Amino acid sequence: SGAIYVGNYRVVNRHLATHNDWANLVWEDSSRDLLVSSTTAQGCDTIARCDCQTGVYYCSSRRKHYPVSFSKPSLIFVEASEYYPARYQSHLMLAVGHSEPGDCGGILRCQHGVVGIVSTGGNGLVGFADVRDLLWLDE
Ligand SMILES: NC(=O)[C@H]1CCCN(C(=O)Cc2cc3c(cc2Br)OCO3)C1
Ligand SMILES: [Zn+2]
Repeated sequence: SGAIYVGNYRVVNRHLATHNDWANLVWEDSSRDLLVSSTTAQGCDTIARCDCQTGVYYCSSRRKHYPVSFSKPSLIFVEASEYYPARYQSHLMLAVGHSEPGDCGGILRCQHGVVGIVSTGGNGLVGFADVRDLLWLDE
């Protein structure tokens, strides 16, 4: 679990969005596993606007942060799960690192701010949904 709170927006994994997220929907994209909903309180986070490929993410299954080198946002095949059919997920960045079910929502940050959130995982792999292109989160 986990969310980014920026301005009057909350960014979550689309597959973990609550009834309240859908009732306050701003934007969602099943191909990116992202959903953004509106909030009344002002957020705590700031978003990176950069091309970093290294950073640090939070891994809830280890209660720890780990450094990572990750690929640029791209279209990557993701196997079927209870949440989605087998499909290509866009704007996904892969890295070598620990991940297990329950780790989605963990934040990836670089020196400039929040880069994205954990969205997928494999055997020694972790995938992050990028949010750096969503320029409207800031205004
Ligand atoms: N973005 C999606 O399509 C995700 C929907 C929820 C399911 N999903 C995953 O990847 C789950 C997952 C599977 C794992 C793992 C870590 C994670 Br996270 O390590 C070993 O096998 C895919
Ligand atoms: Zn950066």
